[PDB]
Amino acid sequence: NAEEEKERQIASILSWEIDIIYKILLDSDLGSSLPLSQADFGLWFNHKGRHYFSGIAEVGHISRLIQDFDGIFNQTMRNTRNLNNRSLRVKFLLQIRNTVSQIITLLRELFEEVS
Amino acid sequence: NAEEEKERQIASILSWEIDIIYKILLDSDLGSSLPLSQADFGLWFNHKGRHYFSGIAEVGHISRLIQDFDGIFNQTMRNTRNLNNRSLRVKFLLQIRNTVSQIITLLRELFEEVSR
Repeated sequence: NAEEEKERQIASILSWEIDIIYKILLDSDLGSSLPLSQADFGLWFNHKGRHYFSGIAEVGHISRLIQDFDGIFNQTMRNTRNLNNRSLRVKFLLQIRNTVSQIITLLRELFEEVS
Repeated sequence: NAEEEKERQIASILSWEIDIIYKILLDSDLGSSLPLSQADFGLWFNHKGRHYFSGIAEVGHISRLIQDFDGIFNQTMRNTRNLNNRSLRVKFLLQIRNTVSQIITLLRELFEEVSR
């Protein structure tokens, strides 16, 4: 059920993003949020996705985007005072949304390849 | 392909929500955003979903939540100055997120009911 799994994983990563967005909105912190590599999607991608798509370019590509955003996520964890600044808050919020948009596109391409 | 369609619709309504959230974040307005009834999910639900699930309780339930949130959406469209007030901005953002959460739950129930 590859296409069903694709849509499930897209829904998963969007829901992860939404929960982080609302923690920032309400509390100006990340709280008990997890980095993308430890989110349900990241766990799926590293345990099952990597091996179902083994030997395909876009796999490494998604991994690179996750690692880069983990860096940004962890910078914010260590200095959440950034979220009190309008410009830096917007910056973080755009970077999570745009990371997730790019990963979704690559995920669609990966599932296309196997079909 | 029922289960595939279910997950597709859940991904669709979450994506519609995110685009509205970021229009409010960046611009404190709704811009060219559409009400839920005219979003891709709302068009699917009204043109196909309602009738694929005709005679099931959760259909009317989802329609009720869409109609209520359309009301809130249009109140905001008519007075976006509300989005400049921190508490009223948070109120709207919670109401769209919580409307979508409840619809997703009901959609899961609908697809379960049709699988049985």
